[PDB]
Amino acid sequence: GEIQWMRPSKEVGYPIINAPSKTKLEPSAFHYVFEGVKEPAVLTKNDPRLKTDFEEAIFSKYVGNKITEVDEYMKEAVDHYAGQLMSLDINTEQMCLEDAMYGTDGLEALDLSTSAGYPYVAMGKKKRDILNKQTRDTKEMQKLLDTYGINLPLVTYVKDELRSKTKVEQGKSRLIEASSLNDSVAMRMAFGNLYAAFHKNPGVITGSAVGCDPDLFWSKIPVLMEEKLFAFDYTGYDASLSPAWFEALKMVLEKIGFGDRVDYIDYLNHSHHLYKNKTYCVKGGMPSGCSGTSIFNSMINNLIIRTLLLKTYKGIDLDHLKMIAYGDDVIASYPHEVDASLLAQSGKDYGLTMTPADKSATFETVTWENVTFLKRFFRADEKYPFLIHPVMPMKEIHESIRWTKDPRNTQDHVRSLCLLAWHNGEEEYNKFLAKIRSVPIGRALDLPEYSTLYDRWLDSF
Ligand SMILES: Nc1nc2c(ncn2[C@@H]2O[C@H](COP(=O)(O)OP(=O)(O)OP(=O)(O)O)[C@@H](O)[C@H]2O)c(=O)[nH]1
Repeated sequence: GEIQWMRPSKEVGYPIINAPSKTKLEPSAFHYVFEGVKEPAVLTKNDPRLKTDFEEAIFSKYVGNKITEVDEYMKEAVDHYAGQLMSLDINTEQMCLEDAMYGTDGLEALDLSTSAGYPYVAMGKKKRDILNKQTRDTKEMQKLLDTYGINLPLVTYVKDELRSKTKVEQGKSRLIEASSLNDSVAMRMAFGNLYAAFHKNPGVITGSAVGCDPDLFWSKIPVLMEEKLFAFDYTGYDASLSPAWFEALKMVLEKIGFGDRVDYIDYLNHSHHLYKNKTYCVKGGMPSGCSGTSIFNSMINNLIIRTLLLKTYKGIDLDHLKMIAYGDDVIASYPHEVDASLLAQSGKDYGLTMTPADKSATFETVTWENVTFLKRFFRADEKYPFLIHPVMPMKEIHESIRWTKDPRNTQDHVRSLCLLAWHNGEEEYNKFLAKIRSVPIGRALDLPEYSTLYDRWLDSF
């Protein structure tokens, strides 16, 4: 990805976008009961913690577009992946405005908490207005579409969340490139059924894990994988994507019946952005907050791994590449070992920066013992080994519980963490409950006991 030009939004007729300058994150009732070194991310240029320019930092993720055309390898990658997706009989039809708005099987209703985007964020109009669950009315939306059309600018916000001390000092704050409600609705009508097919089929056929339920999916993963596992992390995956990767994605879409709307992909690739008082244009880069960002990122990842394998190992049998991606995160396997380090070298030629899995210093062998997917490890249940526990490290849970945004969501926030925590074992879980109950707020929460979670889990398969 690369910014082509950035200039004052007033110069081109665009209103300044107001974005809070104060984090909504504050120490929680458990701030001193657990250990943690993370803090809220910088939201403005004036933050005293900054040790470098904020603007240069937030936009440095756009490292450039390393490649131009779609080469032979990418093309074969496209053919093979499109091939697998073909076996799903994905309904190529357009999704009706109603289902796209309020949901249907395989697709959840639009989230009312996320920004409505332009021009609404300038008008003031919000989502709770335009639509409402009960009536499942399209009228207002259906009207607003004709009123403002599509291909509307993306409102860029700094993501209010926790970041390491380094990310704070280097101004490495993540951005939320918000999609207009209109576009979000259009794209969901355009690809609605595709999204549903993926959500309903997480695995090695879609090579996607989007919409999955870790408590149940983790037991299926090991079986779907080939003998030898391999993985690696990406640095700035989204922002690093070059236009050619979007064209490759369009080729896949065309081959499975969505050629009549690949135009949408062009806006993800060549996009118009609004941030604060400035406006900018980006060539390449997957925007973080559009409808389908995850799924399209996962699809592109399926193309990238295939490509690197074809360019590094002529003769490789893709039919035996078993991989599952979630955006840039991925768990892959092959019957034979492969040099991740070498693959990373090839990745650099495609504009991708790949490094050892889980911040390792060097590329080492990936095992069922050290492999993670979505930050969770895989651990067979001590009593019934065929059931696999997705294990989120307690450190992550500790970092999170130490802060709050809304005291009203303390119950849900803590309950949610408990659903992640218990997989670490009964002992660890009770120590976690004990610390939570060591202060008034915790003692008042309705928290599930271990036995209850475990038995429920056992019965869920
Ligand atoms: N900008 C942005 N990225 C998001 C969001 N949600 C998930 N991501 C993903 O998070 C990535 C950014 O991660 P960072 O922590 O900044 O760093 P990194 O890319 O993992 O690279 P490292 O510095 O090596 O850890 C993007 O490339 C996306 O894949 C979001 O709301 N905004």
